[PDB]
Amino acid sequence: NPWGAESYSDLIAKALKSTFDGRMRLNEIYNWFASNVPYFGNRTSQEQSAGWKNSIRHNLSLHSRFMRIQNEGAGKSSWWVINPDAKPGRNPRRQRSATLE
Repeated sequence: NPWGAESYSDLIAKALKSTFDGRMRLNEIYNWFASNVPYFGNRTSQEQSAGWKNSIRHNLSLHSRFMRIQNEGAGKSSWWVINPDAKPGRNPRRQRSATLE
């Protein structure tokens, strides 16, 4: 990992944690890293950041635990949140995964 031994999801969640109860903008997430991680503060330009953005985006598109929140608006203005049913602290009242036997 470019920042250290922390995992993407470790730091992604920390970023998201700054406004976790609502939404965090995908660009804010990048800004979080750039601000809190010195290495990323060195990578804020388009080509400087694109690769590590691709890394975050790669994981965002692999883990279904990350999900996009619907907002009616086109363009790059997208924002996403971590799936409440895939994060600890609060388990769903109704068991979606109840194991039907």
